[PDB]
Amino acid sequence: ELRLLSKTLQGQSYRDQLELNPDVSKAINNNIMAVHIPNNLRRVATNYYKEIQEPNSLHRPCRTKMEVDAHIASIFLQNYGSIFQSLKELQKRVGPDNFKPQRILDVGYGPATGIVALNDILGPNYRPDLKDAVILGNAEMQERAKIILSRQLIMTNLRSSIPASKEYDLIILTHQLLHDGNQFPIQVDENIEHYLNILAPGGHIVIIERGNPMGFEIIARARQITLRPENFPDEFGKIPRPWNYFLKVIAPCPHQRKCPLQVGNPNFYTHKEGKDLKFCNFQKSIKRPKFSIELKKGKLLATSWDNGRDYEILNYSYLIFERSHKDENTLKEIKKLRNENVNGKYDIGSLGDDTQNSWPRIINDPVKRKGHVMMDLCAPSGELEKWTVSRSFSKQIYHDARKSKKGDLWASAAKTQIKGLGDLNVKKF
RNA sequence: ACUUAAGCAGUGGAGCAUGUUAUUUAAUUCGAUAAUCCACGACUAACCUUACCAUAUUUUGAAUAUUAUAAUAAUUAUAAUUAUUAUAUUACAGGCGUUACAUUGUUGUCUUUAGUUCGUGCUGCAAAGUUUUAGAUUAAGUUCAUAAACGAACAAAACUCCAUAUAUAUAAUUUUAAUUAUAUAUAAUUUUAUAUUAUUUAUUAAUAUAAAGAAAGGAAUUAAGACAAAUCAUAAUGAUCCUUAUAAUAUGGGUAAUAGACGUGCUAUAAUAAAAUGAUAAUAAAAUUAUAUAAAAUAUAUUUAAUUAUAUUUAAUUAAUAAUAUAAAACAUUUUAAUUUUUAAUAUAUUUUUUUAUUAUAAUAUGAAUUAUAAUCUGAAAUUCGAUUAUAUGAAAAAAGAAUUGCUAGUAAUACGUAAAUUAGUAUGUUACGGUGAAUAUUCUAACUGUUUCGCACUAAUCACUCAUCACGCGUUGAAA
Ligand code: SF4
Ligand SMILES: [Mg+2]
Ligand SMILES: [Mg+2]
Ligand SMILES: [Mg+2]
Ligand SMILES: [Mg+2]
Ligand SMILES: [Mg+2]
Repeated sequence: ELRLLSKTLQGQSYRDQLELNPDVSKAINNNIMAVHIPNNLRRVATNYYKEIQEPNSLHRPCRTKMEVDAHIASIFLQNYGSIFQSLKELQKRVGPDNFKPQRILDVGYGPATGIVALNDILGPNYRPDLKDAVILGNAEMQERAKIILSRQLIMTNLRSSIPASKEYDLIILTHQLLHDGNQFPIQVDENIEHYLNILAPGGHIVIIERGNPMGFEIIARARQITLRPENFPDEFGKIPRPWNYFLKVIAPCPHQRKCPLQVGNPNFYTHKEGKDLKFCNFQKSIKRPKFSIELKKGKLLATSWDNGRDYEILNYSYLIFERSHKDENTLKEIKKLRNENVNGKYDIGSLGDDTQNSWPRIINDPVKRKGHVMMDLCAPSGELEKWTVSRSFSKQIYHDARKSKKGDLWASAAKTQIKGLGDLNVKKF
């Protein structure tokens, strides 16, 4: 008789396992890999994996046509999955009705990977005005991107550079905010300034990258640069911030204060004292297509470099920012909401606005034992909390808790609400 | 130089068993997630185990101590004291709560372990160095050589213990396997004599030949780094959290649900291979039996008996004594679809279990999953959810391939079996034990390690330092209508 709350379902993130469009996977396997003997493709894929294995390493533009083949065979799946989950995250937390973008930009090394994901998410009936997609690594990536996009129903405009005469209300960035290990502080600033100028009012910008500690640091720095939390102390809740310009965070951060998990230098994770550090990443599962299963085979990709699965667990970190509309109404609303609204010090245990924009963030796998579930949350109070929900406290609320996973916004109250210790090894750096 | 390349032996498309994953579930107890690949402990999950779900149900509970009332004793003298035993008594006990809660202990994985300190001696003004040598030899630290170096301690080696061959002792050869058993002891790292080729040229290695030999294998045994851990079920202590609940008991359920996905094994796909039979009993080893084992016999399947499975009944043995238990492959005969390569009627023969002549004459008699009936074993209980027997069933499985396992050896393989642990009951799993017993040679590739050469503005040591840029101030000097 006991069932999940509608509030919990609203807070729940998308759960079902991912999968490529059958037409897209069939086309990829039939064309992009059939004409090439598998061994050389596996060799180049092994090279790319080995050169990204280094700690705090980066993705790299496809120099050569063989590298283009390898990237579509190996790395396109996880980019597509990350885009799928982040885009559905945006779609749910802005509401299905309000998410109807018409001017679209995708920026990424691979094919128009956000464009195919957008087509899949908004169905085959969505036909917006502009579907620009700039491709960087190689010119031949455009050809195979056209091969992918032909099977999905072209109007999409495959370019090699950003048009510099138009704004955009949907923008997707895939591994775009940092290209060199050096200049990590504000080269992200440079990139985000370049992409932020072409984002229309009411538009969406969706950033996604690797989800390793270097990744999480890039996300944290980008958020800090955009928001300037230090410029707005004691301002709890989500209000758009100046940066006639205003922007707000949607996900995965349920506040706009300093990130509790941020330590400035990624190299701290490599030391013998930063091995206990924790970074904000998110996990998803995606079914392995045939060409993937046919690829990871042999001593190159199937052995231990010193049972399998039909799916891959991809890690990723991401951000989403919404633009405020340009109008005297919106401007005055922002100014007054900052002026006379004393939202108060959101105390440990506070849910903030008790809506989607401010519900806590599950950032770790909850520990579910008989009669109690423990959750590690990033709360709208700007802090890192540990919330324990017991059956004695409430049966319905415990029932909701035991079905909660990492990456859900858990929307209700708990019995115990203490300061979580995940940031213990942060101040000492 | 791991690992690769080669050679050999395989396994490898199906069914089932057993795991993990996904999904579902009231629960399907617990395990991984920084992009090759990896959530994967089972010496037995029906109940218990059990940790999960549902419903009831217990509240100082498992212990230590305190302070009190009741009985029991012992003493003194009913009372005093001691103890014991209950009932309360509150600190609390308890916790398969937490590693995003840490540190030791350890548990493993990888690298280096002829090398690290110490003491002297010597060289340099000194920081330092300890030199030839960055040597030779071997399959490898297994062995030498040299030189301002030489020592001791650990480590390694030797040594030790197995196995093997012998000697002594022991056994009144009925506990008999004296072909054995277990104590002590010896032996080998084999020793030699020549020939040839190399050699630092003999007082040396490669071989080969001859001689004495039973002599041919094996394990263990140390530290230093570095990574990984919470079924870290390889623990302790501490931190924090629950204290009508995250502690505790009972009933039932679940851990066995299936669209799927991948590992591990068992059974198969027929003739260099399966089936039946083979009583004066072809031939073992290592084990186990007081919380047992179960012999022979009788009876029913069932049928003259045999075999196989239960039932009745306990003979010996608690053991070098009796039982588990007549080891099986091996070997002999017979049969075996595809196969008109066969069987049958007539004749026929110096092939007679046989030959000739004329007519007739894609899944089988492989496979045993699945399904049905009726019985049986354990246990109190076999529905979810065990094993066994008989009578019906009779699926997929044929061709070629990705892929991968192991590699001189009593090893692989074996339609060869035997035994033990866990068990009241269930092994296609694990660990032991013996029987038969092969093949093949290694161009190649190599991370990585060890020495080295050169450079060095770095020294908390390239995630280094220096240089230049951008803003903010404070100064200084030089020209000046
Ligand atoms: S959710 Fe919290 S921990 Fe994660 S990036 Fe945002 S602020 Fe940081
Ligand atoms: Mg029970
Ligand atoms: Mg049970
Ligand atoms: Mg305690
Ligand atoms: Mg418990
Ligand atoms: Mg048969």
